[PDB]
Amino acid sequence: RDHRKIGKQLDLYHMQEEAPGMVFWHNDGWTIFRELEVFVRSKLKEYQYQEVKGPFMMDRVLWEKTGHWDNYKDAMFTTSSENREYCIKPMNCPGHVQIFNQGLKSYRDLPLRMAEFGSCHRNEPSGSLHGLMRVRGFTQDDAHIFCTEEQIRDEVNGCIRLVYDMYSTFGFEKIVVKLSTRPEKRIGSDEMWDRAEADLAVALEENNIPFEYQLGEGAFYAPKIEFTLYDCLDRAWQCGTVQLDFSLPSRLSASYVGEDNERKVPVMIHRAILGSMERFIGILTEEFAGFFPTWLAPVQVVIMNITDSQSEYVNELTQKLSNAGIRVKADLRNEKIGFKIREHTLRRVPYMLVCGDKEVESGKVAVRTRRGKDLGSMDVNEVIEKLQQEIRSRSLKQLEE
Amino acid sequence: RDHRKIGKQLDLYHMQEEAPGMVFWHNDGWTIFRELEVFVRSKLKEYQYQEVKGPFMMDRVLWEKTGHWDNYKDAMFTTSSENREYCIKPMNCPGHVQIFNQGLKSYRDLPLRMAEFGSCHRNEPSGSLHGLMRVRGFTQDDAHIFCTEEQIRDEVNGCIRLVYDMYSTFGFEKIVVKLSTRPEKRIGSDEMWDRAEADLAVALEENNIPFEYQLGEGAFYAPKIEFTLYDCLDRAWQCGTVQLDFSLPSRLSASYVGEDNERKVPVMIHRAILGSMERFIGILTEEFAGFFPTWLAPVQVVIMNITDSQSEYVNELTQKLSNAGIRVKADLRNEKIGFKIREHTLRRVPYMLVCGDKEVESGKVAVRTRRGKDLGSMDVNEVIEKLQQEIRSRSLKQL
Ligand SMILES: [Zn+2]
Ligand SMILES: [Zn+2]
Repeated sequence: RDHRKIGKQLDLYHMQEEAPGMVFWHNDGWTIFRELEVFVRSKLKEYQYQEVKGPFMMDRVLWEKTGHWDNYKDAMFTTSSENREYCIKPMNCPGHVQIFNQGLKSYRDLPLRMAEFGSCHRNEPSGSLHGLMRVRGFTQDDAHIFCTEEQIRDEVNGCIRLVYDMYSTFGFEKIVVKLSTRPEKRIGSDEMWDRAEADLAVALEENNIPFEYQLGEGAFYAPKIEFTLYDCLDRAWQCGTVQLDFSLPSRLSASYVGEDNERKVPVMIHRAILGSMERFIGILTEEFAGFFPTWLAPVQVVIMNITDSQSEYVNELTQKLSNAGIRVKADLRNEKIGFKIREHTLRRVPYMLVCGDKEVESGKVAVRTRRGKDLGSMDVNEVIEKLQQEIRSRSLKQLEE
Repeated sequence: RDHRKIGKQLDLYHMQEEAPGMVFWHNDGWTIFRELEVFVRSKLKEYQYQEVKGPFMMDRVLWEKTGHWDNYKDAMFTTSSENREYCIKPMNCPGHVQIFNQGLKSYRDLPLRMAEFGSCHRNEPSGSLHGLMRVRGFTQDDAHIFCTEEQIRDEVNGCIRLVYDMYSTFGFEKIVVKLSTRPEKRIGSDEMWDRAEADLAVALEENNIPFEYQLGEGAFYAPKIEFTLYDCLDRAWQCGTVQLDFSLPSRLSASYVGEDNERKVPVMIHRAILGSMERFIGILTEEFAGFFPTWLAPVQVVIMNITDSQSEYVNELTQKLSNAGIRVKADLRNEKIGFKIREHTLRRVPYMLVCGDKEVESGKVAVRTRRGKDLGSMDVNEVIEKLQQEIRSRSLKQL
């Protein structure tokens, strides 16, 4: 039930000591990564988010300006070029503020929702690294919302709604919500922190979401609402987060022209719904015990013959399924049908199609699932249509399940 | 027709001195980036490529083994962690070999085509930086093909076929091909370079490709076929490259079990079709002067109302076009309709849909293009199908 064990079994990824905390995504694991990206992008379109891409490294002087250098130095990778030192970004907020600062912004541009699948690199202590859940290089489903003070309630509510919307796709039953308050090392006045912490609490209360306080776990610039998911050992892992920030836009000279034609500093909301793709995939691997939902499965269908007599038929079906958009593979090895079924069941392939002379002649397929069920024979076109519905709807359950 | 000027006008990207040679991709520019990713992925499924993702940095000992540290040192970004050096990867080849080395490989696994949109970082001299053409951080449509010696001809032929297949989508008329031979500083024996250079020369001639030699411009590990495209002032930019490598797999302990059950070292072919996304987007921007083809346009359709009376009707169409897979925006601002049209025309939006009272009553829409062509009232579903066909076929011209 360990995601590291399942990851090796399904050939999802590997790690080596030439790059501690750095993930080598194999073809099958990268497929899950990219499917989550498509799923997130469908939500970004629905909730009207921009998607951008910031540079990997920026000058150290900018990270000093944000207060990151003083409160985050130990976790930052640095490099140099031409007598100038750069920081590999551990966060995407300063890059998004730089994009916001291009061109004059007015209140008609707010709220401005700017998302990124941003690569973050943090020099986490090597003793704390754990599989995919704690790594040194990860990709956040990050976004930053620039808005007025009057828009805070609506935008924070939208982030909370998005969290439960996207978590419901995976059928999570245990979602623990925490409000992380000010840490010992922080910027911003006590009055600002009181307003920011109260705003997040009111938003949670308004949505009728029970939560507990997590004292001192907030960011150095803003408090956090934390959505916690649990692994196989029931250990708590922070995945969802929404942050209410009154300080960083001022530090980076972000401003917009208000209704009064007076210059105003926008409020910034930081949020990551999945958290990081690496940690969320690890949580998904242990939650499903490798039985990924069909829309997430690296290989959705395996088609396989009894002898050569059905080998040509299998190849035609694999091409037909592939043209229909289904991740399908052919297993034409000289092995017993039970041998093939057991191997691909270990690979957690959702559906295995068995082809004898009976099916070759009838144009049908014998259907078997990774759960050991025998679904019998039904027509190829019916199988295609049901699989497409299961994939497009991102259904959690298989056929007749 | 300078891409830096067009990129500023169209809000595609920006660059700052706090991050020299590093691109801030804005929403509209990142849309073009992602569309090229979709285009490349569609082709790579056709040619049966894996897609992987290597990590950002690896131990400097790795780059010593490949010879990169001796032949590529000054152009590499380096960092530190717990008394160890790490190299920000300037290439994706060592990472792909590491994935190849996971698990036993046999001849039945070859040719193994392993692709990645690999982020590369190179410390290019700051005086050589130029817009999107030459940057310090870029993404290559990279891949490495592990194959046998007998499979070299077919695999290199497939790489060349891929280059002209994907380039024909953009209608490039001038594609200049060069064969770069052994540099001064290189690894591998002379005999291997003789064979590798001859193999690439034979492939170019067999493919009816006229080419010129570029002596000493090959990689320190392999010769390379270079596909050259030209910017607005006809400056030569290397985008496509095919590299034949007989040395790196051995240095990185790559091997497979042959048909004879003997350990054998695979041949590696390095290839990038577009080159880098940053440089190719720059080429496209100057080639089209900001008039991106509809499948590439950041915003394909803008629907505007003349007054408030049609504001609802515009919203329903915007949802209906968006549900059809079209990047569409509604312009309901309190501005004159002529003001709205001019703004989106200057943004090179391919199609602009104007909705008056007669459009609402008839369920139609008035269509005009960024080139000033007026297409009159057209049925809404006729708009969508024609738009879908234009995006589907990746057509160069508006129908
Ligand atoms: Zn942030
Ligand atoms: Zn390479």
